[PDB]
Amino acid sequence: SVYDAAAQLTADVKKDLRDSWKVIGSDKKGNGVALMTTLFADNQETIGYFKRLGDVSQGMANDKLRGVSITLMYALQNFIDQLDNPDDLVCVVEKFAVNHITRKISAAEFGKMNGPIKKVLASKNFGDKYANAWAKLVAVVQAAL
Amino acid sequence: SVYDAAAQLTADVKKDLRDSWKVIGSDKKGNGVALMTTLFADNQETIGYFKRLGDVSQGMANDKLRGVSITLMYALQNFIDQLDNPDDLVCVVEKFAVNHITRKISAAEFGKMNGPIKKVLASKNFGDKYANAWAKLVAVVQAAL
Ligand code: HEM
Ligand code: HEM
Repeated sequence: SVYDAAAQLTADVKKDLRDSWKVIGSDKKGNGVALMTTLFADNQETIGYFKRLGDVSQGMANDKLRGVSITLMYALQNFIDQLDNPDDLVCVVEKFAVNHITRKISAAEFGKMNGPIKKVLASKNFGDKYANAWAKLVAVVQAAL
Repeated sequence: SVYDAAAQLTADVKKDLRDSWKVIGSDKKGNGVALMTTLFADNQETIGYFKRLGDVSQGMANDKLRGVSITLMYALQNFIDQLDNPDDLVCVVEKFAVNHITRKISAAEFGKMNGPIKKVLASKNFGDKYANAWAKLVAVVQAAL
């Protein structure tokens, strides 16, 4: 359940989440777009869910893609800020799950973002330790899908 | 049209938005719920759009309501952060408009949030000058609806 998943966010996991976000969240536009372009490059199959965005290969030049990219980063910002209170984290995660469920995005599909996060993290000198911390956070959302 | 509305966001207006947000945005859960509950108190009809939240009368205690309220505040956080780059503000605004358009929320309906904002700002001692600044921000989103 989503409540058991949130419980997996131990003290050190939270610290690693915050330490890496401090760097990653510094450039929401740049890193957000990097996240999305990497998702589409490594998982071409997911592009079909983003028809509304148009030519996703345009990257930063695509206004709609940039809109979603920036907004996605503020969702991660939201999760990080809620790490202190599990009750606030869960209600925020559930709200986000709802919008994805409507788009028929499954937990397995949603988890595909772990690859991109791992890559952007590594580009900034954050290794497996951090990628795993982030996978734990994503898992909380997966538990709600 | 959206770009034209963004043009109303002058140097002084942006300055008031940023200064008032420094306080209002410091307690997203508290001020977010204050906004939603006020909207529902002054415009009871708007509740028809939020059937999914269940018993909104529980206010802060309602997890679904709390979830939407906190998330609402990060949308505003997003807008505030994009004030200095019209191209980014616009793409982010249009993204957020899309979701409301889908729910059949007209520009007139959207403008009802202006009252709650004015009251919330006033509770923190930010008068008409600031309320007016915020009305202009909301007007940018209305331009996209
Ligand atoms: C941890 C990773 C993810 C986060 C935090 C996230 C966050 C977001 C946010 C905040 C939005 C914008 C608001 C909205 O329209 O609901 C959004 C939209 C969307 N997301 Fe995600 N998402 C994630 C992963 C994914 C994945 C892996 C897929 C699909 C394989 C997906 C599919 C969608 C779709 C289809 C949209 C609609 C885009 C549009 O047309 O505007 N998301 N996501
Ligand atoms: C300052 C103005 C407002 C902002 C910044 C805002 C922001 C948001 C955000 C960020 C969400 C969550 C993401 C999503 O699901 O789209 C949302 C959802 C929603 N908004 Fe607003 N909103 C505003 C005004 C309004 C008004 C006045 C109405 C209607 C009278 C409205 C109706 C809705 C509805 C029905 C939802 C879906 C809630 C749910 O079931 O999760 N919004 N809004």
